[PDB]
Formats: sequence, structure tokens, C-alpha cells
Amino acid sequence: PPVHPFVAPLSYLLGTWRGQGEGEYPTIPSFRYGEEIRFSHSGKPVIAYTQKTWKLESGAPMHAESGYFRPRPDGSIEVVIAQSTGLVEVQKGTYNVDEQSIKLKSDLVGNASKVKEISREFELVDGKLSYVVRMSTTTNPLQPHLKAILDKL
Amino acid sequence: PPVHPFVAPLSYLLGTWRGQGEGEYPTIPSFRYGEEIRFSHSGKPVIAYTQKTWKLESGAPMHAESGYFRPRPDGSIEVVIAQSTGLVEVQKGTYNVDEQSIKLKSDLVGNASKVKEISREFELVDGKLSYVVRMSTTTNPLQPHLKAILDKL
Repeated sequence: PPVHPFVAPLSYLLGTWRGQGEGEYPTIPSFRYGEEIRFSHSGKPVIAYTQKTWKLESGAPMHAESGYFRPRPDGSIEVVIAQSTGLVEVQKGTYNVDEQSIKLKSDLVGNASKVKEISREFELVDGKLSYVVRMSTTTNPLQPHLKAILDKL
Repeated sequence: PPVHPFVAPLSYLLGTWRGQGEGEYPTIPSFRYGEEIRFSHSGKPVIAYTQKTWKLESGAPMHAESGYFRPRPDGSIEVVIAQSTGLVEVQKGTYNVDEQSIKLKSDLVGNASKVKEISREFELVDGKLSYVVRMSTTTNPLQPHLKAILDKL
């Protein structure tokens, strides 16, 4: 169907993507991961999101997640995503067309053992999709947990 | 990869499925919908769920949702799903192998305008997958909203 005028300033996300990431947190040593992401649409004011990660050398599947991005023409946007590990998060924030970036803060991270908030910021950088995921836990303050840069396939 | 021993009693869900549904609630007149569902796996103690609906005669896309089912060998199970409309729900309950059924009650339905709880019960009936979705709103009590029966493709 045709791309909806609500999803148009984010038309740059629609495609398939594959890049590399790194994970770290006070409770767990730094590691590296492979990642794939897909943004697609079916003609509504929502975008589908799908993503999985895997061990680099071996290709061994690790996790996976999928959800929905809901940007509107005043600048605001909400993103819901449920995870393979058993979590769900509601994310709200902004998208900026001139910078091709998105900034999200959580309202909710449910069914999590000790996770409080999640930060998700994304940006297009020379045709590449980067993001950071910062997070708080019961006693560790919000800080970077994941970093990845993806290339459109 | 091989089917994980945690997901094995639900091996009957793995496949593609297409059936018909009906929607109804005090605030909206009864309607009928087309629906497709996919359960698949990548070798962990989680199952991926994907589903979309559409207008029957016309094929016009309507909604879509995706999440994860987490059944364990004591009988319990949790299901997280995020929706195209902007909701997320954490569902917990049981699976029974002899009846090929699953019964889920919500712990949480976030980012919803006036939805309180959701009931999701599924069962295999002569090779068909049926379900009901019952729901409460601020002032209407939990009652059936959706009913569908699907055939494996």
C-alpha cells in the first residue's frame, strides 16, 4: 500500500539492516553481538519493527524482539516492543527530520526482574543506523547497556 | 535448530494458520474479520508469535500484533505481545497437553485508553486453533470481545 503521511519523515528506516553491537553493564563484562533489524509497513500510521541478534563467529541465535513505531506530525512518537526474554516496554519521545534521529524514554518496562527505565536513541549517520540503549536497574543508575551501527541491505 | 524441551508440549502450534473471527463489545457493533497467525522458533525456551487481520471481501489490512510465548515444564507460561494500535500486555497462565489448550490472564495492559484486563484462552479442536479474547474497560466488565477459529496452512 502507499506509505502513510504519518510515517513519511521516517521513510529512511524502511528496509532490511545488518550491523554489529557491544553490550556492557556493572553486573556483566563487555561483549559483542551481531544484529539484524527490519522496518516495514502495511499502509497505517504505524511501522512494524523486527530484530534478532546472534554470536558473530558462529551465527548462533541469541535473542530477538518485535514491536511498533507510532510517529505523528506534531513531532511526537510512541514505540511498543515485547522481547524474547519476557519483557515489554512502552517508549515515548521525538523524531527530528533534519537530523534523522529519534529519542525515546520509557513510561513502562514490565515483567522485568530488576529493570526500571530504558533510554532508546537512534540516528542515521552516513547511510548507517546507530543506536544506543541506556538502562537503570534497582540500584545502578541509567547508563549505556547496548551500542550498535547498522547498514541498509 | 532443534525444538527446545521447554516448547515441546506446544509443538502443535508451530506452523502457519489462516481462519475467520468476529468482534463485539458494548461500545461497538458486531463485526467479522480475517486473521493469520505464525508460531516459529529459533532454539530457545520461547516461541515467536506473529498475527495480522484484514477485511474479508476486500483483503484490506486492518491490524497486526507480534510477541513471545514462554511455557516452562511445571505447567506455567507467560506471553508478552506489543500491538499495532500502541498497546502492550503481559499475560500469565497455563498450558494443558491433554486438552491442547492454554489459559492466560493479564498482569498488565499498558498504554491503553480505557482497557483494564484481557483474558486469552486458546485450544486445538480437530486440527483447528480457536481462541477467545475477553476484556474489561473502565466501566464494562470483562466479557468476550473477539472469537476466531484457524486451520493450519
